[PDB]
Amino acid sequence: QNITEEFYQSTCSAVSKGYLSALRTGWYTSVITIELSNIKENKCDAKVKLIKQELDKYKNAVTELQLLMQSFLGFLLGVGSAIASGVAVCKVLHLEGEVNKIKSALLSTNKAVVSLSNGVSVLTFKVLDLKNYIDKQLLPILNKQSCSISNIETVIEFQQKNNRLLEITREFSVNAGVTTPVSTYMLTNSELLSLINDMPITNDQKKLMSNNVQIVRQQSYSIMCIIKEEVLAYVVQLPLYGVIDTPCWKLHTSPLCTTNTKEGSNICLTRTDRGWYCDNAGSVSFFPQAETCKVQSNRVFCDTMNSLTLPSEVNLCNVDIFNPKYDCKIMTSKTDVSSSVITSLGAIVSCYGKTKCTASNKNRGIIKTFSNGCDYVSNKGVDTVSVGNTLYYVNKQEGKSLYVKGEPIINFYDPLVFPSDEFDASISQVNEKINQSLAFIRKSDELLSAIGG
Amino acid sequence: QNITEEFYQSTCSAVSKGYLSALRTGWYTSVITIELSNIKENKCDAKVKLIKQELDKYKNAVTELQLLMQSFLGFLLGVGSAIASGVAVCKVLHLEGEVNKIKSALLSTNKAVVSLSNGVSVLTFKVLDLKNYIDKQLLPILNKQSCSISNIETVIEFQQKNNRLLEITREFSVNAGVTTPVSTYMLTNSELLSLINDMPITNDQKKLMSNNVQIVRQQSYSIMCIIKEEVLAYVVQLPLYGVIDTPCWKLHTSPLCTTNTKEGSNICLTRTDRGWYCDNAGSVSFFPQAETCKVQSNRVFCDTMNSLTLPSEVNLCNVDIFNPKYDCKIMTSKTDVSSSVITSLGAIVSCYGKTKCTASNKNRGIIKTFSNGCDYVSNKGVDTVSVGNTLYYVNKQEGKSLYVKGEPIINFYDPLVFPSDEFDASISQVNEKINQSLAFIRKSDELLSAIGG
Amino acid sequence: QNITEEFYQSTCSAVSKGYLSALRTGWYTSVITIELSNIKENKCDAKVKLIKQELDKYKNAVTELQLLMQSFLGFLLGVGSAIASGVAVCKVLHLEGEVNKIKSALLSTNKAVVSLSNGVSVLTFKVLDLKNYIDKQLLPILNKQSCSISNIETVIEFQQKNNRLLEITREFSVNAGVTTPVSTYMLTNSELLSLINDMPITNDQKKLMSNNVQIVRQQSYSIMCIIKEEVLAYVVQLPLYGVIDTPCWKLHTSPLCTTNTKEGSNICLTRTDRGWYCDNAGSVSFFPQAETCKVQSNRVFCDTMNSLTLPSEVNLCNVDIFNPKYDCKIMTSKTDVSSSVITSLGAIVSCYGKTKCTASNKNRGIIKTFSNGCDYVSNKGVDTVSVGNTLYYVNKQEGKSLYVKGEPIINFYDPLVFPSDEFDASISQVNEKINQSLAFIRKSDELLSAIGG
Ligand SMILES: NC(=O)N1CCC(CC(=O)N2CCC([C@H]3c4ncc(Br)cc4CCc4cc(Cl)cc(Br)c43)CC2)CC1
Ligand SMILES: [Ca+2]
Ligand SMILES: [Ca+2]
Ligand SMILES: [Ca+2]
Repeated sequence: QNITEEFYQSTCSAVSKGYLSALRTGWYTSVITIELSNIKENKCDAKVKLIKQELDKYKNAVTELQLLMQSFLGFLLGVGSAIASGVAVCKVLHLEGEVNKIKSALLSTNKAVVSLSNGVSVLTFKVLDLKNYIDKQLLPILNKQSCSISNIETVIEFQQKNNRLLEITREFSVNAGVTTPVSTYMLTNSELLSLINDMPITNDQKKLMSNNVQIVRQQSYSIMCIIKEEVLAYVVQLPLYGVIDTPCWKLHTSPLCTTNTKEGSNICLTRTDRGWYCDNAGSVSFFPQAETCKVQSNRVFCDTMNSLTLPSEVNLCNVDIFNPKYDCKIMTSKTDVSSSVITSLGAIVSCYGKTKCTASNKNRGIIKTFSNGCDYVSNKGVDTVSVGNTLYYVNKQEGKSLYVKGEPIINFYDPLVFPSDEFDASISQVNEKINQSLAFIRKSDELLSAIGG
Repeated sequence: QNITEEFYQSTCSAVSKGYLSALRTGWYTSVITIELSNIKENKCDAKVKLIKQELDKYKNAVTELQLLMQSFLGFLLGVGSAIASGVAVCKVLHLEGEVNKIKSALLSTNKAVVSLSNGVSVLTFKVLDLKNYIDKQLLPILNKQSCSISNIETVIEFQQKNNRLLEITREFSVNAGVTTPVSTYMLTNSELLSLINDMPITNDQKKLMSNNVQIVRQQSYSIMCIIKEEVLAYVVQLPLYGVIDTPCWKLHTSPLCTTNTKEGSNICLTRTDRGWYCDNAGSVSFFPQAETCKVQSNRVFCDTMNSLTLPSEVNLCNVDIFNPKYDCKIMTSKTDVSSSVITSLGAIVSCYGKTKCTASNKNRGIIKTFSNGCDYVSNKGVDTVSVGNTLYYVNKQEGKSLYVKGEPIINFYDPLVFPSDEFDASISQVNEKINQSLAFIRKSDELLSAIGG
Repeated sequence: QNITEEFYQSTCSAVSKGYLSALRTGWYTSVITIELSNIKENKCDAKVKLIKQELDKYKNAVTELQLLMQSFLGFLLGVGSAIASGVAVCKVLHLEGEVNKIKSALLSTNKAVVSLSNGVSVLTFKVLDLKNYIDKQLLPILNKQSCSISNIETVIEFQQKNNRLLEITREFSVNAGVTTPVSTYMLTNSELLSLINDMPITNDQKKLMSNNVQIVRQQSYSIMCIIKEEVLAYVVQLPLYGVIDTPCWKLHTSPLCTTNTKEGSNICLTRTDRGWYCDNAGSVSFFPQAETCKVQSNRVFCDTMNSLTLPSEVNLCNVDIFNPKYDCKIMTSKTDVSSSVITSLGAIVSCYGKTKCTASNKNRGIIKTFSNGCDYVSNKGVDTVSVGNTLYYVNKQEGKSLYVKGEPIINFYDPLVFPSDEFDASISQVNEKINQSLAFIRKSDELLSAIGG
């Protein structure tokens, strides 16, 4: 609805605002079941041969599931165990009587909340029943007609009912029993919508999940669990969006280098704090790898596992990078290569050396030839940006962008004492190394004065 | 046809030449459409039950698509927005009358160039027509026979026509409306070949794309766009290979360490400029992550978004790393671990410490025991290389390789003043830090002479 | 069976023991074949139209396969060429007579060991025969009935036989002839089990592969090779687990920072040697990217291509990080951000600044409020850990964990002379930089004493 962008010429960075949060903060685990016929040996025509081949497909899938059952700042992030919750629920299902308990609860209803032996109550869902189809609809037909089908529709009906089980088996077979995104075979759209509708979450959360079922699938896992007592069970671990509708901003950064003609005489700094930022419980959830988040219109879906919890003062780096409340993260170097960062509403261009950097229009061609340094163009009137031999299309989302003029902060650094190979550096750390270099010169020149006598 | 390789003993690096370029420089967006029946409520036998279940599959896919519609040096690279072009074309399709315009243009032909309201002319393709099948071939059969199919072939024919739509829906459902590579369901081989044949590109480009359809699919996107007025539309964003048949070379690098017996006394340097290099418009497109490129015989498919535009003088680093025209990139360390880099025509082996490094033959077993340091073997007579507990198979592509002897450049560095923890360093930067260290010793010893009196 | 874990308070790291190895050390390449009918023009009813459409699907797949045929410490790892072995075997299949040799060997048996012209003997497997089905079962039916099918079962039987070829074609079409994991369409479970059963490996290796078919698929490749003389051939490159049942341990590391109240006054160190470690041939195979390995109960599947061969003395870093036999790897910084590392049997928590860090229970909620610094909790009584706005579920695998108390080693470092921006650093390298800083102060103060007169 209302996306805005600000470019900071002094720090070669841009911020996009107007986004609303949808953050995965927890997990909800449901048990999905399929009823299976316990068939072993058949007592058997072209139509019967097709049924027996379909029965072999069914038997091999059951067998295969049984064997399957037993047998910049991303470096600062912690390490999670993504499916620890669903795997814990699955371990409980192996305990004596747990499967029979679910089989009894789902006897006449397709959905039921079941309390496991550990006190946890889970939503259980039966999505397919091949036990009643094979045992009470297919096998009695083969007996009353003494190995004759007659109706070809019987073959097609079994093929259609069996197909889902074969696809689920195929998926778990190539993914070692763990799949993500959760496919339509694991949970159809109506089953997922039905699951969200019964989840112990708010109406705003149900509305969000129901309107973004495709993002929910991407942020979910399906874990192959157990196959016993005529039951195939798998755990679908669904996201819990505990943080919704809080403001988010995306910070885009690009190298800021001096533009002196003398080769090997330039210095660079880059803001390393690029990423997604969302307000959350009085702090800011920072997602360094913005590519991990997913954007649907003005909504940003991020996962807290890919976040750092920072004080809201981190935003002051977008107001004044030399502020005293928060030590802004930067990296230093002497690598003045040319590149561009395509933002939400425009393009940051870092043009150095002899590189040809331009911004173009589909009707008029080149409309701007960038000069050396870090500049920006909005997507209004611009369709593409070219930096050397690389052409970038800009995003065409409607918004308002503001160019905040200012002298490149790299100009206020003495190149003689610049710490030019810092990566996990900050404004204060760079200043502390500069102070050490200046103090070592101060003490040397103090001795050269004292030695003059 | 004509691949050659040179190993540089002095810099522990190798270059493979003889490759021809195929670089993705731009994008071409086409609109792919499927005609849909606007069915809602049916007026209905084993065969009719199968048709009604197939109609539910059709209705749920349409519904699901409607909900889907609204809701070393890689760190130097810029950031693009890969589908900004296709998404821009899609936004235009939402404007009033755009869909009807395409529906009219494709009324009697399966392909038509349509001019959108923004002046852009796009290739439009209708790949499937379920509107005529369901409304004029399936529904009238159910009315004239008063809910009777009789012909089982009717069920199978509908199942075959519907299958493509269900697969496209399944794909967009697990990929949030954006897929890559573009599958055969999105665009069949003949549809892709037909699209390439009508693209506004040269005959050499059509021949290249047509002979590498499998690479074109990998470098393409399918973007779910709009579903309205009996039309399902999706944008297929295809690569534009603006740079073809220019020479390419792959640079392979490996750590070069001193081989002194005293533990903790060794120093290392590694060329960090490894990657793919292609001639392009008077400059060199450098692809640091060579794994992003795809090689088909002597043709290398790279994407300019994954490139740096460098002066052609970067190649001088393969002639003389101490050249004055280009400042060659290196990293320094004191981590003399053993490893191997499998090249196009051989293997670079960095053997340090007590590690067992060998090169073997399938008929004779071990044929070479590497000594400490950085050495190389060609794939002629060699099938595998082993460095410690790691066995590597070498590529068996036919070619000619040359061993360029020379003293390891790490031997000419004073270990006492070696800057041993530089990553984004170069030959000049390492020399500048060495000069500072030597000058600090010079001034200290000048004071020790002046203090002697 | 017997997983144990030790947390080291002094180094903010934990080790998990009790795992057994299954390491991919080599490759075994088999040739998989499909017999094809050489059909071109058909001499032809609703059932016959369905057969002719199925024949077009068959013809286009054959055509598409013919066009396909011609046209922290991970940075220390070497570079392999994963499919060099399978691609070498495939190149041999293109030589004159090689395909006919396999066609003759598989004439009456579905499996046969064939000796290629280069001396290599390979297991060959024919998984499907569409040549006999189309030429001797489908085409003669169309001739004797003068373009009449009569039996709808004929259409369904052809559709079922053809489906596998279309799926294999679809897979190679979207993966440029190279797929991984190897799907059930490339090799069914019984074909893979049959292949393992005939591989030239031990009974323990066959038992391991057969019990972990899903891991074998993940560590295998299918390479589209040649289509000629009524034969479709593809190479399935299978893992060789040359190292099995040797002990493995997983090392989990997290930042260890001082906890002083003064902002910007803290220093950090982190053990960078996190990863999987397996005993192997008298050395230790180290897998820095533990995420590359796969764990099935107490078995860890790793690939030697993702390993460093280290002396077994690397384990001494878990006994005493200041030991004289092995120089332990660490990184330094002044970035005291809060994070958690979920281990096999618990959670390491690095809590700094004003961050709220807790460990919770499903029955009692919060059961521990972490203090500043690096602490640990076991999974006994703990279900989740929260560090700021990030909630982590802990693994619930049964095991015994031990807390080894000790003063944080970061406390024994003088913050004034701490080298705080080292990444590829070690205990000795950090000590050497500290010595240089202390010696520069020593010589300055020696001159200030000599200048007093
Ligand atoms: N230098 C640090 O203190 N880092 C914190 C931990 C982080 C984790 C990591 O493995 N990496 C590797 C890549 C990065 C890192 C890097 N990468 C590879 C190698 Br060999 C050495 C270096 C060391 C510092 C450097 C400096 C610059 Cl100019 C750019 C980068 Br991209 C890097 C960060 C992530 C690496 C960077
Ligand atoms: Ca682009
Ligand atoms: Ca190999
Ligand atoms: Ca979790």
